[PDB]
Amino acid sequence: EDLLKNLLTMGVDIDMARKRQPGVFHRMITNEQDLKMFLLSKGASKEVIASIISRYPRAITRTPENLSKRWDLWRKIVTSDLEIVNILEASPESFFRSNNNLNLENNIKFLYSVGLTRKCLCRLLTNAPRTFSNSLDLNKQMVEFLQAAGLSLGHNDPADFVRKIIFKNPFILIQSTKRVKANIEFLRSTFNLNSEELLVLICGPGAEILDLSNDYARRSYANIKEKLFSLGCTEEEVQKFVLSYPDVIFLAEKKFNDKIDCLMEENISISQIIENPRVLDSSISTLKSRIKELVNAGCNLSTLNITLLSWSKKRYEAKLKKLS
DNA sequence: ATTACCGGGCTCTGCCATCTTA
DNA sequence: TAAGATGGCAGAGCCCGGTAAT
Repeated sequence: EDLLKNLLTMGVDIDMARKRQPGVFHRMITNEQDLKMFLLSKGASKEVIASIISRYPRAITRTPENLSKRWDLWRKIVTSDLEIVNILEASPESFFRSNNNLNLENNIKFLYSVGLTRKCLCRLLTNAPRTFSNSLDLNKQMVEFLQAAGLSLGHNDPADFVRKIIFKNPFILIQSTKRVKANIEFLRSTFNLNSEELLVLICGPGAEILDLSNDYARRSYANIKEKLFSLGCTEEEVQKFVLSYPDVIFLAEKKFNDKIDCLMEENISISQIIENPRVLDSSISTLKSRIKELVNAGCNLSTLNITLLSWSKKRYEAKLKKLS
């Protein structure tokens, strides 16, 4: 009865909430008052609280003890109340979609038992909070899968391959083993690729390739291949290009294409680009903005060393002064 | 004095489908 | 037998500067 009214004064988007979890609006008891007071107690703003509830209404069904207990468990990982408030604003659901504080505590123990430092748990929690709402068994599967994958290739100690990969790729525990498997086979298939090279790639520059959704890597690579082929790059040149800079796989087709075109329209050859792949780091705005500045001064661009297009503001802007 | 090489910083959902559970 | 709990999916970069090399 009082529910709909309280939510209103709280500032909640009631229509959106209703549509997200209608089941919660058919409960005869709810704790929206306790929740609001609880989150206020911990620093949250009035609008954040409304936003949280609007996106994950079931939040209002937790008790002060559950909330406080779960919070205190998050405080075993993150050092301050404010850090947790920010994570909850950014995704409420990782905190509130489970009321199983025992599982949570077991997750924490299991992760520690994998040999992860607190700083690494903190990095997980802050950037992939949903790791902590996974069931223990779910996090176990991924770790097991990774060990198995580690030794299925040539890794001298899998236990340490796991830590390297989890530190470099903090999102790995919230991907399915299906997705990750498929991205590893994509890499092994498309490139060479001996286990030793595949390890390095996977632990290092290619680490987040493992988090790409189904077929998105294959599709993105296909586009890179087409686009470079069309410009007179051989397949070997294309592979070498992508392995030297796997981040290029993350770009959307159009973004990669527009980036290439915007450079070559200034007479930068494809060869200049693929031999200095880091120029593709800059956004299109930054590239266009810098190109204008440089042509707008003496510069050729066809013969210039284009590495500067991806330098820091400070280093770029200094070289530009000198150039005039 | 200037560029290259290379790794690190920041990275934090919101939905639906399919079970459990009471 | 309806909610709650859980798994799983699409989504689609940019920037900085330490330190080696020249």
